[PDB]
Amino acid sequence: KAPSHVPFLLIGGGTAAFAAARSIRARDPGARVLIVSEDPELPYMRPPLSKELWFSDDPNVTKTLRFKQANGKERSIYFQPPSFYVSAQDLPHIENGGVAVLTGKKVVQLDVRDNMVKLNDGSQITYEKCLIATGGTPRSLSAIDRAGAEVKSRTTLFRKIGDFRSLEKISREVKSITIIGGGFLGSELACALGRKARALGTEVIQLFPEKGNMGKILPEYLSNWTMEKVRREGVKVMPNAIVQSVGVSSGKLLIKLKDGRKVETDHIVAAVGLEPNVELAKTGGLEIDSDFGGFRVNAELQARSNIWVAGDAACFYDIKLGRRRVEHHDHAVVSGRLAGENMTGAAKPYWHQSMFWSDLGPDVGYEAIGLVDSSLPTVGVFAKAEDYGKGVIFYLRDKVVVGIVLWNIFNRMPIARKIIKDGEQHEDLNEVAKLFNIHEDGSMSYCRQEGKDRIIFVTKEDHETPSSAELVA
Ligand SMILES: Cc1cc2nc3c(=O)[nH]c(=O)nc-3n(C[C@H](O)[C@H](O)[C@H](O)COP(=O)(O)OP(=O)(O)OC[C@H]3O[C@@H](n4cnc5c(N)ncnc54)[C@H](O)[C@@H]3O)c2cc1C
Repeated sequence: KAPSHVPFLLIGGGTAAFAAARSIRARDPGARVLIVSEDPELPYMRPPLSKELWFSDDPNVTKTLRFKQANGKERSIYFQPPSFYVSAQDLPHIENGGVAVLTGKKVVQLDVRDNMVKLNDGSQITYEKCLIATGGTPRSLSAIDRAGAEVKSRTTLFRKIGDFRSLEKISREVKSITIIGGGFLGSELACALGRKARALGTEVIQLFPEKGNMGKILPEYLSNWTMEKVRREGVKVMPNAIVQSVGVSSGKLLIKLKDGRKVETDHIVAAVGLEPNVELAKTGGLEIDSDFGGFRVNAELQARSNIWVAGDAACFYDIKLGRRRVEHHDHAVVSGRLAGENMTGAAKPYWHQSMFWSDLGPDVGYEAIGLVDSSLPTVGVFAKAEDYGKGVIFYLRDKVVVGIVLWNIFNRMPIARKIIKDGEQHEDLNEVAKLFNIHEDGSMSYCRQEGKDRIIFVTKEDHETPSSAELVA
C-alpha cells in the first residue's frame, strides 16, 4: 500500500535504483525513499546470472541464488537482505526514515509539472524528487516475431532470475541450444552452456553477424582470438551469420541464414541487444535520444526540474568523452549514486568513470573503461614470451586515449583511470603500457600495423625499462 506522497521516488527496482537509494540515505540520514518495482523480486545484481551461478558446486544454487566470488566468499545476488528495507506502510512514519520497495507495481503515467505518477492499479503518488531507472528490455529478432507462437515459446530472452531458472532447466533436458548474438551476453551464456554440455556431450551453437565474438568492442584480431577461445569451451561458433527466417520442423527449431546455411536446434536464446524502457517519455514529455536511445539527460543526469535518469536508460553528457549511453553494472552503480547525490543537491557532473568486465571461460577475462569501440583506431600491447594472452589495448580518438581494455591483467584500473583523465597525446603508447606491468612475475620485441590497429609484442626486458610516458600530476 503506497503512500500518497513520498519525498524521493525511484522508478525501477534494479541496480541503479538501489545505488541511488543508498546514496540518498548516506547524504540525508532522515530520507524516506520509495522504490516502485515492476518486478516482483527485490533489487538484485544481474552479472551472476550469466556466469557465477552456472559454475556453483551447489546443486540447489537455482533456489539459493547464492554464488561464491573470486575471493571465495559466498554472496547473494540480492543487494540487501529483505529485513534492511522498510515497508511502504511504515515508510512515512518510521523514525529516521528508510527505503521501501513496492514490488509488482508498474509506473504507467508520469506528470513532470505536478510531480506525480500513476501506477498500473490506479494509485497516484506525488514526489519531491524522482529518479527514472527503468533499464531496458531485451530486443527481439524480426524473424522470431514472424515465426508464430511455437517458435516464440521456444525462444528465451535472458535478463531476469526467472530466465536463468528456465534456461538452466532446458540445458538439462534438451540436446541442442542455439545462441543468437555475439556480444557479451551471448558469449558468456555460450561459455556457460558449453561448459555444462561437456559432461553430457550435448550441443551448443552461437551465431552472429560479426566476424567474431565481441566484434563491436574488440579489435578484429583480438575478436578472432576470442572466438577460438569460445570454440574451445565446446561451442560451435558461426560468424558472418544473418538470420533470414526461423521455423519449427518435425519438432525441432530450424534457423535459416542469408548465407544459405541452416541450423537445427531444440531451443533458441536471443541476445541481440537491449531496448531502453522509455515508455514514460510520452506522458512525461521527456526527450529521447535519437542516436543512442534512452532519456536524454545532461552531465548531472538531470532531465527536468526534480527528475533525473540513471542506468541503462540514461543517455548522458560526458564532459570529457561526449554524449554516451552505457549499459553496464558498474555504470548503474556509479550513475545511481551520482543521481542520488544530485537529488540531495550536490549538482555534480559525471566525472569518476564507470568500468565494466566480462569472463569468457578460464582463459579470457578483461576489464574496460571509456569508449571501447572496435571502429576506433587501437594500439594493443601484449606480453611476448600469435599469443594474445596478457596485454592492454588503447582506443584512440584525435590521437588521445579515450578507452582502455585490460586483457587478463587485474587491479590495473587505477592506472587506466589516470590515463583517461589526463587526456594527453602520447607519442608512443608502448611507453604508457609500461605503467601496467603486464609481465609481473631472449628475443627482441616487434610490432605490426593491421590497418587502423597497431599490435606491439613486448618482452619482459623491454617492458620493464623506464617509461617516458607523460603523466599530468
Ligand atoms: C545476464 C546479465 C549479465 C550481465 N553481466 C554483466 C557483466 O558481466 N558486466 C557488466 O558490466 N554488466 C553486465 N550486465 C549489465 C548490467 O547488469 C546492467 O547494466 C544493469 O542491470 C543495469 O541496471 P539498471 O538499474 O540500469 O536496469 P535494470 O536492472 O533493468 O532495472 C530496471 C528495473 O525497472 C523495472 N521497470 C521498468 N520500467 C518500469 C516502470 N515503468 N515502473 C516500474 N518498474 C519498471 C524493470 O522491470 C527492472 O526491474 C549484465 C546484464 C545481464 C542481464
